[PDB]
Amino acid sequence: HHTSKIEQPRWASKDSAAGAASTPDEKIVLEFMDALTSNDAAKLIEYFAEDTMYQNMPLPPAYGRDAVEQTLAGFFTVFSIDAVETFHIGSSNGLVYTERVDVVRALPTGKSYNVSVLGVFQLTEGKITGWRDYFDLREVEEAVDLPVR
Amino acid sequence: IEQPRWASKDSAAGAASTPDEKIVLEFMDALTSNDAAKLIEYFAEDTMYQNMPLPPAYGRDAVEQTLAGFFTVFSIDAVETFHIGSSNGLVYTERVDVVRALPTGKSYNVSVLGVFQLTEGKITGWRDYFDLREVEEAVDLPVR
Ligand SMILES: O[C@H]1CCCC[C@@H]1O
Repeated sequence: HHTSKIEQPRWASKDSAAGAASTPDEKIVLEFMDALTSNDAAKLIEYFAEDTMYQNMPLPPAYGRDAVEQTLAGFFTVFSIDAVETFHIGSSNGLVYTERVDVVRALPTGKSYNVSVLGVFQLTEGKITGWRDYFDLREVEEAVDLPVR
Repeated sequence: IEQPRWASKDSAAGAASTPDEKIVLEFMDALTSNDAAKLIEYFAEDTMYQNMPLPPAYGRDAVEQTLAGFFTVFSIDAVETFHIGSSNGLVYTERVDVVRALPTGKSYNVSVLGVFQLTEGKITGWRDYFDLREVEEAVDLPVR
């Protein structure tokens, strides 16, 4: 499958280091973003602590590493993440933030959508203890013609 | 507004530690004014605003218009910021905003993650990410 390059939005920061990972935890998060296109829940779960959580905010949360892996495995049964572009990354107080676009493709329909997402990651000892992504679900569902909620 | 299960127990996570973060938290406090003319004073001439499920506004005049339009329909009754952080001139806030639709009188606690770009203590960009359909269904108002 061919995926077109994600363009830079108008509001992308004039600060050239805004998209640069400047700490070990930020670097882990950008590596994790790169790994998303693997569509491989077993690969991704290795980034997570045992005590952890994951939530796409328009949907119910998953608590615990097993449940997070199961949620991811379920997601990748239906969707492919074809590309991730992280415009901005920052962090304070043990939380890392990423402003991104993820290209999501619904396997049942063949249709894709570039999702605008702002995500937050909590890390302890270099492991993810929480990951929440904020975006509008209805836009995605309408674009890929697949109800998710 | 309840503390989410995933919210940091360390109160420092929600406290401003930089001048830009302090400004953003002052701005969050000011939102309950529901007053676009007051709020626009926080913005640079070169700026933008977008609730991500809706169209963006570019330039200070357009941002003021969009804010004014918003406050004709909604009141912001409270803003609670659980987490705040920043790097490279961008501030991030994980919050719950309590919004009330004036036409229906119904309220909803919206989970929002927002980003603010600042230059010289003024806002050059503000984007809030959340699910709009949830708000619409809770306050009985077809916003989009
Ligand atoms: O940001 C999320 C939005 C929903 C599908 C996966 C994407 O990465």
